[PDB]
Amino acid sequence: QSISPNAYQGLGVSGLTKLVTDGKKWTHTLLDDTVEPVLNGSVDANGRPLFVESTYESLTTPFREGRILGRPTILSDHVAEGDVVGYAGDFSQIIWGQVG
Amino acid sequence: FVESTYESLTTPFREGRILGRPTILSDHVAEGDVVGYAGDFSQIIWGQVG
Repeated sequence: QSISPNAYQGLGVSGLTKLVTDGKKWTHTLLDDTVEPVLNGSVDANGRPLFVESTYESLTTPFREGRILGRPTILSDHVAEGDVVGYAGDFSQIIWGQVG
Repeated sequence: FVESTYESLTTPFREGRILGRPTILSDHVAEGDVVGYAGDFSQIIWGQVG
């Protein structure tokens, strides 16, 4: 899923549609630090930001590790590679373990 | 259907109302082109023997 023009249409609408069409849930989103410009730059038709309020003193609330539409946001400096900048999905489908 | 920074879940979800009418949610009511039903569910009755 492309997210550059507007991240709300990206995650909440077009991205979610691809999961629920297969009966799969959206449980978290995991984003690279390089996503910040497009998430500050996602604006309504008047040019106000979506994810931050008032006089723009605080970070956008996903970058405070706040939720988007109830799903927690997870941030990292090393998840991007190639054209991929993050993952949205059902992170309950992953298990790991360390021996000793 | 959602406000401010969009961090909360959308209001008919969480089983809120729309225009006063309660919203009921399910994972398995869609079939073919149909995605839901709006009406008065007072017109439906059921029973079970034993």
